[PDB]
Amino acid sequence: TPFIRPDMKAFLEAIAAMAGPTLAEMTLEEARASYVALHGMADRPARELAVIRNLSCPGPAGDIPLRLYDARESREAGPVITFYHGGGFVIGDLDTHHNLCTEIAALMDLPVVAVDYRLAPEHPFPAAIEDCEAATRWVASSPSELGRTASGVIPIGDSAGGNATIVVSQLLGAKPADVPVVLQVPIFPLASDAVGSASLEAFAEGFVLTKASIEFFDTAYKADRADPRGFPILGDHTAAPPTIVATASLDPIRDSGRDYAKALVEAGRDVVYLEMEGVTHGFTNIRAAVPSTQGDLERIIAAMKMMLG
Ligand SMILES: CCCCCC(=O)Oc1ccc([N+](=O)[O-])cc1
Repeated sequence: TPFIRPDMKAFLEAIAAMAGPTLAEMTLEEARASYVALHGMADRPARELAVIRNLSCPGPAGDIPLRLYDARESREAGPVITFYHGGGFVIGDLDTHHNLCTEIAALMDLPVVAVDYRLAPEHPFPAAIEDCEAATRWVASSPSELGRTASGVIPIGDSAGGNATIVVSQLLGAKPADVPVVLQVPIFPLASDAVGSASLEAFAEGFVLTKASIEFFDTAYKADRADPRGFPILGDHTAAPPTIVATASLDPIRDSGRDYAKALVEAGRDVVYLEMEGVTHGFTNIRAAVPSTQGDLERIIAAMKMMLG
C-alpha cells in the first residue's frame, strides 16, 4: 500500500466513518456549506493580526470582494501575496481559507490579499480566472485603498487556486501588470488534465479529494481542454517566474503538479518541487486535525523565503 502518516490515516478513517452524500448528491448550498464545516473543524485557528480588512476592486463582471491580511499596521513597499482559494471553482470562499491566509501573513511577514472570485456553475469558466487576474492587476497597481505599496506580486493558491496561480502568472507574463510576478506558489494545482493520470486512478476514492468530486467540479466549471486558461500546462513556460510547486503524494491530481514542475525544468525555469509524503490533497487546511500538516505548510513558507532572497 502507499505510505500514509498515522495522523493522516486517522483523519481518513473519520471521513470514511462520516460517510454521507457526495457533492453531486447535495444541493449546491449544502456542498458549499460542507466545505466550510470541514475546514472549520480541521484547520488550526486564525492568527491574530494587526490588519484584517474587507475591500473590493473593479472587475469585468462587477466588483470583486477581497480581504487584506497584514501582521503590520504600516509597512514599506515590498511584494504583496495574492491568494486564490481552492474548491474546484465551485465551492470555497474568503472564510474557508481565512485561517490559512492569516497563517501565511503571520509566517511570511508580508501582506496577503485573498480574492473572492466568481464561482461555477453560476459563473462558468473563465469567470474565476477573470476575477483572479483583475484583482491581482489591481493589487499590483498599489491602489490607495490597499494602504500598501506593491513592488511585485506573489500569486499563491491551493487546488483550483493553484490552477489560477499559474494562469494569472501566464496572463501577467504576456501582458504585464504595474509590477512583476516575483514568485508564484501553486499548491496541489491542476495544471494538466488529470483524466488518464496514474494518480487519478490510484487515489480516486478514500483520499479526501475524490474522482467523483473532480468530475462534479469539471461539469460545473466547463473549462475547455484546449484553452491554456483552463489547463495551463498548455501555456508558454519560457518566461515563467520563479516557482514553488507543492503537491501531496496521496493526491489524485498529484501527477498534474509533477507535470507542471517538469515543464518548467524543461523550459529552464527556476523551480522548487516539494511533494509532501503521506498526506492528501488539501493538507494546507487540515492543520489541527492532522497536526503534521502544519510542518508541510512551514516547508512551503521556508521555500518561499528562500526564493524571495
Ligand atoms: C470535498 C472535496 C474538496 C476538494 C476541494 C479543493 O480542495 O479544491 C479543489 C480544487 C480544484 C480541484 N480540481 O481542479 O480538480 C480539486 C480540488
